[PDB]
Amino acid sequence: GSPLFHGLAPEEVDLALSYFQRRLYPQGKPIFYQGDLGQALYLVASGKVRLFRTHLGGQERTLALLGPGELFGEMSLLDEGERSASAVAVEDTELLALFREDYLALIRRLPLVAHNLAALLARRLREADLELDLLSFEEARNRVAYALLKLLRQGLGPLFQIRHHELAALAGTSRETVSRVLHALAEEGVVRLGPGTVEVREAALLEEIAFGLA
Amino acid sequence: SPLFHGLAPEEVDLALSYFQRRLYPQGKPIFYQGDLGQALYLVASGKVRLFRTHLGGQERTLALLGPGELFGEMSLLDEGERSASAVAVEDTELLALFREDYLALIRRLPLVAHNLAALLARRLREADLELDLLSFEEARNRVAYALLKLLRQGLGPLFQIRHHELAALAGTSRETVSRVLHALAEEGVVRLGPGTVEVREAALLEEIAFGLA
Ligand SMILES: Nc1ncnc2c1ncn2[C@@H]1O[C@@H]2COP(=O)(O)O[C@H]2[C@H]1O
Ligand SMILES: Nc1ncnc2c1ncn2[C@@H]1O[C@@H]2COP(=O)(O)O[C@H]2[C@H]1O
Ligand SMILES: [Mg+2]
Repeated sequence: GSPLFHGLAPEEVDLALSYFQRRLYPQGKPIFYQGDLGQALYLVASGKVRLFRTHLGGQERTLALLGPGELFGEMSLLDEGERSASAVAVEDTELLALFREDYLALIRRLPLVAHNLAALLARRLREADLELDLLSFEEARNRVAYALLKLLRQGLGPLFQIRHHELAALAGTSRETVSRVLHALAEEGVVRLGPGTVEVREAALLEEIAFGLA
Repeated sequence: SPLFHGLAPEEVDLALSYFQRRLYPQGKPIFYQGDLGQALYLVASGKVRLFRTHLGGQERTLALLGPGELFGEMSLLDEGERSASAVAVEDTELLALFREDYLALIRRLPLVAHNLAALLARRLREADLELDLLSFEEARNRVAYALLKLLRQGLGPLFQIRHHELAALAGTSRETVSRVLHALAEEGVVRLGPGTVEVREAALLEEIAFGLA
């Protein structure tokens, strides 16, 4: 069941599908490219589609693998801007295409289709905010160790009155990952934790961990 | 207001009747990040600052919005949290559209829902452009970190090293490394030659390696 059709009665789904046109793309055929003039969105009826952007001397960053029921190409449909990504068939693929003029007449009968596009884009923007904030545990570990190292280097230590959040601000990670890292560092016997305190036990081992050789 | 793009003048009037006026004197919070929002807003008068909390308790400012501009559409659409905080920076008048009234409105003026999808489409374009940049930014930290490790393993400050060697060390591609190295060189952090990378500014390099500079 396509999210584009969420909320619609069975008859209304049938109604909506009647505005679409069938388009076929064999394995490995480009559907469209980033920067192309676009006048339609696509539902995947069968097969598999890959979306990707190109940058950095022609390198590709994959954004999505889409199977049956999934939607793409709605941005050029909506704003008449160029395609924001390339789309290639990775299997023999059947696409149901909805052109801009047919879309305009459809939402006049079923506004919930326009709203469903809005919601999908909202879902995607949320996934994008997450990708901004994301970092591997391993690198988080180095960065948190380095932050602790920085406190060691003020010449007092090795016991610190410090909240996980102040350490997170120091390291540039979230409070949650700082706690995750500190619990792993305590399990390794590198630090000892208490109510509002972090005590470094193994400073040399910590310094090793900060610089990623441990 | 672009939310009403394409509407006849009497349709704009009809659309505006679904909104509700809310007043916010200067410095008053309109909503916080994490709130379960039930409405989107238009600025009728005044000025709103949108800002997001980015790890540690700090706030990146997203925009300053004046008359005619729209915000708070996310929670309206998906019923999830506000992804930013909004505060009045002047005495402000807002037109608010609650979810049940939004649903009734687009049933009557479908172009409004279209105009909203179109706007989110513009923001997603901007976001992809930013995410292209994130790949490179993360690469720049990881490349710095790789060189930093060579420096701390005793080597340097001049390294005999090929780009592909660095790429293996940093978990990136050769092309990206070449680009990262060119930027660090313009930043004065390293100096390059045939098969060589020289660290000029070890402390700066260290900061870059941990995502601090
Ligand atoms: N960040 C993203 N995540 C998932 N899909 C996207 C993203 N950005 C663009 N797309 C899709 O890729 C399509 C490429 O062409 P369009 O811009 O017409 O519409 C685009 C969206 O359907
Ligand atoms: N990156 C961004 N750029 C511009 N505006 C944004 C950005 N992120 C969030 N917003 C706006 O800030 C609002 C805060 O509440 P919502 O998430 O409901 O809807 C959000 C958008 O209107
Ligand atoms: Mg009402």
